Amino acid sequence: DVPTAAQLTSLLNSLADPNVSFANKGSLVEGGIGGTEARIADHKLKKAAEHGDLPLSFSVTNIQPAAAGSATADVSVSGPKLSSPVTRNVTFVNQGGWMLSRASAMELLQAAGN
Repeated sequence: DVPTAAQLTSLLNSLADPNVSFANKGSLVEGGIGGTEARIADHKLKKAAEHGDLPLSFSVTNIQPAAAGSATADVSVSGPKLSSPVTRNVTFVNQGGWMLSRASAMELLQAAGN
């Protein structure tokens, strides 16, 4: 079993939602988001809003399996700040719906700024 493109971009959308604090995005990431982890993602999203970086847009391709019921995908992110899209390969995990792996979620977090 593999997630559909729509499932993943719907997930990345919710993650990317500035109206919602990451304390309430726990359900979207593997193992949830600690009070540390969450405070950073809140600030970086916050800063990206203030700089007009949003809304981000995600095209997902190259869905692939992984062990222990995980999946791989290439997500390309666009936005009014990004002259050309940025593509990462991140892995998702599926426990009651699909979520960003904890690895890939600390990965994207680290890579977004500062």
